[PDB]
This record gives sequence, structure tokens and C-alpha cells, in this order.
Amino acid sequence: GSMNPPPPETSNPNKPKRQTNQLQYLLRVVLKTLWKHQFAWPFQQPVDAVKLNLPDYYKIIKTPMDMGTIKKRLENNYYWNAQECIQDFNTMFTNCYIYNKPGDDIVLMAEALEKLFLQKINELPT
Ligand SMILES: Cc1nnc2n1-c1ccc(-c3cnn(C)c3)cc1C(c1ccc(Cl)cc1)=NC21CC1
Repeated sequence: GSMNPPPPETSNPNKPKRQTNQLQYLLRVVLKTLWKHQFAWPFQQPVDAVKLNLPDYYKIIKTPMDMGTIKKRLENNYYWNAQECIQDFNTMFTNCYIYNKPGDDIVLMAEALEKLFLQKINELPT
């Protein structure tokens, strides 16, 4: 039998909170721009491997990540360091490359989203 894992942790009220220029930009500019992209829809929520009939997905992908989780982590002050958020974006793209094969449609879609991501964090404020 095949079940999805619970989604990643997005909220811990015991974690210290800070507002930074970089976390605000990651939510208001970067997340916003990737969310509205033509290719965002597969990445907006956890992979539902039951719904998609892919019982091997959570056999291969042990560090799941998606933009819906990253949005909640940003808005709930889950991240202390901007690099934690940048790591989650990179995990989301590399999961797609790990599960799938070079040249697959979803890989071309993730590669384009990654290119936009790198252009947006090129302008990460200081
Ligand atoms: C991410 C992510 N990494 N690998 C995948 N995915 C997806 C995740 C979600 C969905 C989805 C479907 N219907 N809904 C409501 C969500 C689809 C996919 C697709 C996928 C394939 C082709 C295109 Cl053109 C687009 C997507 N491939 C997989 C499962 C292997």
C-alpha cells in the first residue's frame, strides 16, 4: 500500500522570529513571481503520489518540497536565515530532476522555473 507523507513542517511557535530585507524579498518578489509563472501549477502543492498513481515517488524522494510549503514557511517566520529558503527552492528543483529523466516535459518546466529563480535572487537585497 501507498500513502503520502504528511507535508513538511511550516510553523513552529517555539522558533525565534525575525523580519529581514532578504526574507521579505523572497516572499513578496521571488515566491510571487514564480507562483504566477505558466509552469508553476505542478510545484504549487506537495506531489500527491496517491492521486497521480505513483507509489514510488516517496520511495525515491525523501526530502519533499513545494512552493506552497515555502510560501507558508516564509509567511509563518519559519526561516531565520534566507539561505534556508533558497535551499528549499533548490530541493524542489532537484527532487524534480531526481525523480524524472533528462529532457522530460516536467524537467524542462523545472529548469525554466530555476532559471527565473536564479535571475530573481541575483537581485537579493543586501
Ligand atoms: C512536481 C513534479 N515532479 N515530478 C512530477 N511532478 C508533478 C507534480 C504534480 C503534478 C500534478 C498533476 N495534476 N496536479 C493537480 C498536479 C504533475 C507532475 C508531473 C508532470 C508531468 C508532465 C507535465 Cl507537462 C507536468 C507535470 N510529473 C511528475 C509526477 C512525475
